[PDB]
Amino acid sequence: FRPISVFREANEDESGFTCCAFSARERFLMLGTCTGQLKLYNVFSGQEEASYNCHNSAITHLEPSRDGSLLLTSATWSQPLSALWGMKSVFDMKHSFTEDHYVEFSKHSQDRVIGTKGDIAHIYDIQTGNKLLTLFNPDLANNYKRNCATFNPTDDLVLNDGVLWDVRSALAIHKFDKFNMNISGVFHPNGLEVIINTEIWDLRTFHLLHTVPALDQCRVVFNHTGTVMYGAMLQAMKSPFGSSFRTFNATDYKPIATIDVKRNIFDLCTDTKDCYLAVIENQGSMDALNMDTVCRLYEVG
Ligand SMILES: Fc1ccccc1C1=Cc2ccccc2C2=NCCN12
Ligand SMILES: Fc1ccccc1C1=Cc2ccccc2C2=NCCN12
Repeated sequence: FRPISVFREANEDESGFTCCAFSARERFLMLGTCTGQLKLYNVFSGQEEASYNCHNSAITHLEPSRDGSLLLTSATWSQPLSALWGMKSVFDMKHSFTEDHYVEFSKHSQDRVIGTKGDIAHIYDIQTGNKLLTLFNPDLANNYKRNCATFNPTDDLVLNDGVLWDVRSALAIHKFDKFNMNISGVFHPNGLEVIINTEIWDLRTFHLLHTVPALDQCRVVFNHTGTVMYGAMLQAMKSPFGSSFRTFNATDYKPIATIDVKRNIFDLCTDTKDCYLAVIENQGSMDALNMDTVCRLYEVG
């Protein structure tokens, strides 16, 4: 993990980066801030290129669309809580998702959003904004405190609150048992496995394949090719993770590295070419008057 670049929010005695994601434009990182701003930075020079006020509370999440035309955001205590922005010529609000605390794009064909409200997953048409599906069954719920609904890599299955759902039928096909209070899980990119906290489940048999105790309370991100997996552990403003990230071989779940940066982590994300990891670190402690985050850029391959 060769450090390539570091930078703080321009013209701020208190740097307030809270999340990041590479833009579809090579060389440029998108960051959310604690004042609800979207910033475009050159990742190598640290130069601020653009700024827009998306929300009047802190950004918690953002996801750019792979064609470079759309952007999802989620805030903290804003109504609306999440939104979809156009970035073709003018930066403008397309649609808002009043109470959804988290949103993603579909993966294969990026023609939907999926948004999460507590235990309840909402699927929307991007062109109309219209709500096509509510996926929720009160008898199968796990009530995960950090539930994040997500599409599989072909868009035909949804994981919501530890329940696998067929989309076309709008039926629940399997409830994974609850083994932690917080993490609800993600699809591997290979379409065959589900990662729910420390449990890796087969999608063909619903058997446990692997136990990975190091993944406990981690948010997980894959490289583009899906051969490497990075995890940063939640804490037991306030930094959402601790000071260390783990990296795993994505095909057998054997550890490659444990990095302590010695500074609490807000986010981490991968470029499209499996070259870089970008990490938001806080230089302050939680007790500090204010935040002081940087972005670091690491060569990996
Ligand atoms: F915890 C989460 C679970 C699922 C999705 C997003 C988050 C999250 C919460 C958060 C809270 C305060 C400041 C920054 C963040 C943040 N930045 C990127 C990830 N993230
Ligand atoms: F096996 C099952 C028994 C009962 C209900 C469903 C399944 C199942 C779900 C699935 C989901 C995503 C990818 C592959 C699969 C799969 N492969 C074999 C069977 N199977």
